Amino acid sequence: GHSYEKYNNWETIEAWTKQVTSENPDLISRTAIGTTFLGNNIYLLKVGKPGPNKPAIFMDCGFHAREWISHAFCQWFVREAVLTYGYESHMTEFLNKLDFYVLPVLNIDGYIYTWTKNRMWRKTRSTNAGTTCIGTDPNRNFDAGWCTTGASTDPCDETYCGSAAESEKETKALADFIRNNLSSIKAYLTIHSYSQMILYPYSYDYKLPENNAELNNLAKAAVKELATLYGTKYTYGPGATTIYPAAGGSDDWAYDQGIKYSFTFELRDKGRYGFILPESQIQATCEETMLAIKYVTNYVLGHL
Ligand SMILES: N=C(N)NCCC[C@H](NS(N)(=O)=O)C(=O)O
Ligand SMILES: [Zn+2]
Ligand SMILES: [Zn+2]
Repeated sequence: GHSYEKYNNWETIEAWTKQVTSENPDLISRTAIGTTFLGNNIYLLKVGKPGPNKPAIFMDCGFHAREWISHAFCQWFVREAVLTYGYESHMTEFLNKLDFYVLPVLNIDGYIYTWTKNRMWRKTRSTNAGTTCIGTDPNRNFDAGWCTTGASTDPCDETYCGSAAESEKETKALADFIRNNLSSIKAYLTIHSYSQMILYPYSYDYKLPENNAELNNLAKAAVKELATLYGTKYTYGPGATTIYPAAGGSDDWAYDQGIKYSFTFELRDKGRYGFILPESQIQATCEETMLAIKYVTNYVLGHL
């Protein structure tokens, strides 16, 4: 049984992608953008009412296997779209005018592994030459100052960059999709945990994007909007100085493709529970996060 207020295993999320699509044909379609190392279909939901020449926002969750609140959030976003479409003015406008691509779990193989073997797994589950150590950090595997700062060359390490940029089937699949849809995708949102942040480029070097002032102001406003609900405090800014320098991330890569609004979200908490955020916090976390995501969406829609 699927529930939006619990963490759902992959079999359940997969079945949910099929069911939520079938139940909402005028709002949702489903495709597979590729397969994981283990051969699992990487599902993508396109959320929006059909219309001509629609811009798009792309959002993924579940890069990192143990960040279960991320996976829960993508599901919550779709929950909100289907529940409130027609009833609530902003969500209705968003879905009438834009498409949202929601990739509920990128690193499916790692997610399954966190359910079956090791709750604290981070990386993919692919093999590495010359060692029995498993996996690549998908957020160190993009062509963005690849494998320099904040990324490890050691396959046994948690920030292993991989054998080459896009070596992983999952990150190749994501990069291919974004490249193939570059003319329509106006914003890229990538959901992680924890530490309560809205981050924008750059992380791969200490340098700033040309629209730094715009991104800074937008992140600042989205943080303030998030805080209105429960008082949850987020920090914000360029990744390198706001969290740490780290190369090969998808946010920086997407920005360097020309996607001008590119954000990494770090959801709750600030370390009390860390990755093992209790299910009792799913609702509040997702509801406040919705406010920030909708704020960014409204900004994008209003500044085309
Ligand atoms: N480093 C880039 N490009 N963006 C920020 C990503 C932050 C993210 N933090 S986490 N979820 O603790 O692993 C990461 O290090 O990949
Ligand atoms: Zn993460
Ligand atoms: Zn709600």
